[PDB]
Amino acid sequence: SLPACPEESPLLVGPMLIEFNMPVDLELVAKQNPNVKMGGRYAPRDCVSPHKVAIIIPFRNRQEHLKYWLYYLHPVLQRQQLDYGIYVINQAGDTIFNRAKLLNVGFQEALKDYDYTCFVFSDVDLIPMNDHNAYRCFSQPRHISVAMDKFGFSLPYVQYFGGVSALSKQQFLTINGFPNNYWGWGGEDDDIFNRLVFRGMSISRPNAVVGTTRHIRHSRDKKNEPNPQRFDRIAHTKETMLSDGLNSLTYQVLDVQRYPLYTQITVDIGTPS
Ligand SMILES: CC(=O)N[C@H]1[C@H](OC[C@H]2O[C@@H](O[C@H]3[C@H](O)[C@@H](O)[C@H](O)O[C@@H]3CO)[C@H](O)[C@@H](O[C@@H]3O[C@H](CO)[C@@H](O)[C@H](O)[C@H]3NC(C)=O)[C@H]2O)O[C@H](CO)[C@@H](O)[C@@H]1O
Ligand SMILES: O=c1ccn([C@@H]2O[C@H](COP(=O)(O)OP(=O)(O)O)[C@@H](O)[C@H]2O)c(=O)[nH]1
Ligand SMILES: [Mn+2]
Repeated sequence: SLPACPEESPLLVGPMLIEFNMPVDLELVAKQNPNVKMGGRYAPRDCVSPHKVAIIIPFRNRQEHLKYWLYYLHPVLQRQQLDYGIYVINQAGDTIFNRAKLLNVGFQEALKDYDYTCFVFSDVDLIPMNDHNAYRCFSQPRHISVAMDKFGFSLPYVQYFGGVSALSKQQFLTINGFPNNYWGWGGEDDDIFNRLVFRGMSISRPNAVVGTTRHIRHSRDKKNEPNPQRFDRIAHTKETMLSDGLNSLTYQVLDVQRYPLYTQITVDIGTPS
């Protein structure tokens, strides 16, 4: 009988220095994080966390960003005293990218590993600047990346729900997960915001200082061009969410790799139907 972890972690140091211009060596990060177990799993040795968190990263062709992510997050997530695992959902193939479908795959496959009850959905190029910005679930859906540098350290609009967010297992199931048919860039986070509002929820957020986040500057990805149907799509979420999401999801996992600091699920999610 380990006792419960304190409600807020005593380990946190607050604001942090973040930079992206040095090389990163994941063997060395592994050695700096000796307590992270194979597949990027950690829980505290001294107490039991109520936070059973799968962190889900949609991914293709961003290995350099991913090493920064893992270098910065792993120490922060342990200081937060979370029982967590990292999942990188790698889109097989070279056709148009589908962020939100990959996120659904992540939810469904992490559940096969462990009784996770919280899901964090994080883009791979967003790093929090303050470890008081909690990477776990709340009684309402949680928007985490609230004051990104690239939007002037505030929200680009008050209904913005992109970047990094957290939903409990019950919140995600309540909205039928995320939509599967936003192919290419834009709009799927707005649809997900729509979904939560249509199911009676509201967005919880840390303050702008605690929520300061850095984005790793990068040029445009090929095969994730702006989706021209995105404006039409987000205008119909209430109706389309009933039968587009978790209850219409299929995919084929091609490969699961347990690396020391993460599990990578390589997955064929198809093209538009
Ligand atoms: C529905 C949707 O697209 N939601 C996303 C939202 O989009 C807002 C806005 O983004 C603009 O691109 C920005 C981008 O968001 C920034 O991250 C980046 O730094 O710079 C880009 C350049 O400013 C789009 O240009 C804009 O699209 C335009 O929207 C108007 C109507 O509002 C249309 O009439 C016009 O046709 C359309 N133009 C083009 C060229 O496509 C619009 O998408 O941005 C957030 C934050 O990035 C995303 O998370 C949301 O998914
Ligand atoms: O080719 C791609 C496209 C996007 N992504 C992932 O999806 C997120 C969202 O895309 P992004 O905001 O970076 O697009 P952009 O800034 O170019 O408009 C990224 O942070 C990555 O986690 C990826 O891994 N490879
Ligand atoms: Mn980006």
